[PDB]
Amino acid sequence: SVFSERTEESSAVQYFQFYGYLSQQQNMMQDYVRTGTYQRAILQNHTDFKDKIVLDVGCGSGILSFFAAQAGARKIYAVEASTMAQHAEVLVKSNNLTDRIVVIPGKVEEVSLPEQVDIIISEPMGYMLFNERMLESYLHAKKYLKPSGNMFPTIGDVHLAPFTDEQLYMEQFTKANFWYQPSFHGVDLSALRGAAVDEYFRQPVVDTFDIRILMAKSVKYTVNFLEAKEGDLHRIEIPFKFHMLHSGLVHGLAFWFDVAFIGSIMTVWLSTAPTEPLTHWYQVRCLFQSPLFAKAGDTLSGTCLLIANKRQSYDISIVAQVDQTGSKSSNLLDLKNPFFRY
Amino acid sequence: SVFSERTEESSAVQYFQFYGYLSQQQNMMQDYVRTGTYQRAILQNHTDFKDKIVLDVGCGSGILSFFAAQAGARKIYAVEASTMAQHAEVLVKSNNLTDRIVVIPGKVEEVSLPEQVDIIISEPMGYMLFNERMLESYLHAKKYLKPSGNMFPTIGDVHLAPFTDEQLYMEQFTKANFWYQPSFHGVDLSALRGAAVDEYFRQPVVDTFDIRILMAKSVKYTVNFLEAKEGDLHRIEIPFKFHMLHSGLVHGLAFWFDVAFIGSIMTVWLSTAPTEPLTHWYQVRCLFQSPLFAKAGDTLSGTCLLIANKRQSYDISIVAQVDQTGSKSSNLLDLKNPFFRY
Ligand SMILES: N=C(N)NCCCCCN(CCCN)C[C@H]1O[C@@H](n2cnc3c(N)ncnc32)[C@H](O)[C@@H]1O
Ligand SMILES: N=C(N)NCCCCCN(CCCN)C[C@H]1O[C@@H](n2cnc3c(N)ncnc32)[C@H](O)[C@@H]1O
Repeated sequence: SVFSERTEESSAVQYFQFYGYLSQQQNMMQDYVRTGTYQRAILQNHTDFKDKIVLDVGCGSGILSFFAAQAGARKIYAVEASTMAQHAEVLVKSNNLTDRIVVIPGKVEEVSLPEQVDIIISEPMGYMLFNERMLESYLHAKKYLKPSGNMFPTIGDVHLAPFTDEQLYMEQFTKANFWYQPSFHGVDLSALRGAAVDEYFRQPVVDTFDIRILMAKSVKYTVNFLEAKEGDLHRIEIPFKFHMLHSGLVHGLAFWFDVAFIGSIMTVWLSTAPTEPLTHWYQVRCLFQSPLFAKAGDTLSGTCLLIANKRQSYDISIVAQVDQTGSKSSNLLDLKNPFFRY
Repeated sequence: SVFSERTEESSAVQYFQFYGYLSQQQNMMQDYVRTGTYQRAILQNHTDFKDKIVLDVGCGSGILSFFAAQAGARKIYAVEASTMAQHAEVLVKSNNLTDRIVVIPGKVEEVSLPEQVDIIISEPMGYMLFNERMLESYLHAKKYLKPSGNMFPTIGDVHLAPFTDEQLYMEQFTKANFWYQPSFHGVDLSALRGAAVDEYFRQPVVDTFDIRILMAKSVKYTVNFLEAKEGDLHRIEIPFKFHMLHSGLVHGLAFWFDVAFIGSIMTVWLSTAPTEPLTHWYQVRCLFQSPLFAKAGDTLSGTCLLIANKRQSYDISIVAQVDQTGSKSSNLLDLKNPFFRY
């Protein structure tokens, strides 16, 4: 299938084992901003669901399919590849919805549905939006979408902005500096210090922060899920030009995302911005191994390049320069091994 | 190989990726009790090393091989299957020991050594001693051991004791009772509550505790690494009869372990007992889903059965009874998915 061809079996097994736990479904359901905003998007756009056919891509416990049923959907196909599919079926029976929600075990790339659908719903967003490569399964599912069918969420906006955080930078350097020791119990570790620095600075930092660390207005990159094809997400090139509002050391770029559910009645936004209430996605920071000085009024420009790998994640390349001085930082990050600093 | 036949590829890939990070090698090296006790065991038994041939099974960064070199070993074969082997080779060159330490990339079950060795050194202990199934690779390596060669560690003792901890027990039902809601955003979750309770109680609890929670003197199960075969670890049956020193509710069994390095000059012990300073192994507790009342002077008897699985861990079965009342509890746990409560 398209899933098995893009994914190492090793990563798939670990991935679906992780989402098979009730504890993990619970952790996600308990994010009230997430769960409540999804419910509001669906119920306030009830005409997008009333008497319609729905596909729920990666239904987990089934929660979004239940929201679609509350809104009046005639039929909901709820596709789930983990062992969570069994638990979903139990809930569908106990809530007396066997006439309306049909659980289909397996990958959305591999199952068959009996008809085309009016609307696809999913929660495909990972850290930095793109982690887990679930957006590809979501877009793949458009093969089941009727012409003029909708998608919930409809669009996704990635936001980036430069930040200053000397304490964060020093924490990572202090950890890597372990490998500087010429006599760790009599052993010289120092030939590995560069490799250690590289490894620590490859880790995106998942945590929240005060907005005052941000040194310019964010730049926005938009993915339209109605129009994008799966293959568009193999290589994601995000150019940026920041106009610096404060003078200081730029220690890296901070990332967050918003999704919009563009319904017939209204548009509802789920935001993971640092100006908004906290979610279990937090925000994500990519540190530069050498920070860059910029004065207010300068321009920081470059590219964030995300390259999809077979471990259901991305190799990230970030190149940034201060245009007025030619000072450059080039960084590689490994989105599969984040540092959960919260 | 013997490794591939006993291990799902999915688990092996995750396992060796994890040990490929310098951060993880560092976390283990920074455990002073571990690193210092290994150094002391090797250096204070310098006659077991001076001019001898040594095999280091799963050398990681190479630290134990360097200790063998400090003690005078003539030749050390350092086997490592993760990408950490490359980092070890860099350290061997930078410490001018290429004439004495030979790094061999790969699994100890698949590589070739050019000669037999006098002594095998390793750190094969996981949570509850047996987690990760690395003891099997350690014993497998005895095919390279000269007759009357030594093993460092020489023996391993698993200790188990009944404990009382009402707050730990209650935390499981508090977490699972999330599912005992008739209208979580309009959805009746209650039919999954039993399954959630079962999942939480299947997790061994990795943390430490005050010794006052223990209700009887521990029972000891010993593996002699000079005599044991790999096959001995596929099924580990630990019978127990505890003579209760305190009255109360028994909520489960607590586990820890000791290893001894039995050298020609002295015996050195590395202990993870709750009476000793804390290590990164902590201790491990397996809860009973139904606790058992026992009075001081009663006998709590039964069996702990550890059954090796292909995810490099064990299925644990614990059956216990209070002999004076016939009250019974039977419990199943999955050592691959522990709860890190510290
Ligand atoms: N917090 C962080 N870090 N990230 C955010 C979590 C992102 C959503 C989690 N969950 C959403 C449940 C929403 N109700 C994804 C589910 O989608 C299933 N699934 C994944 N892929 C496929 C596929 N190709 N086919 C069929 N099912 C698939 C998984 O098994 C899993 O249950
Ligand atoms: N903290 C917690 N929780 N546990 C502690 C766990 C203790 C082990 C740490 N480390 C020892 C560090 C250096 N003394 C094990 C190494 O042995 C490698 N390795 C495993 N198996 C094999 C094999 N079959 N062949 C070849 N190499 C193998 C691993 O890649 C890993 O580097």
